[PDB]
Amino acid sequence: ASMGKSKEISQDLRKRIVDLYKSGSSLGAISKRLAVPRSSVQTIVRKYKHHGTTQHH
Repeated sequence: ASMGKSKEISQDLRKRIVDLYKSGSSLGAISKRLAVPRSSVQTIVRKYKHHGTTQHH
């Protein structure tokens, strides 16, 4: 498993934020650690929130 693994430096951070967002604290985790989500976190979370609510296939 060498061809994949952590593609994009920020991907691991994105995964950690989204995991916390879906399981518990959504904005508390972002506000405390990241402080300002910006468009970067907001666009990713908007799509993920939809998938977390009801993912359509």
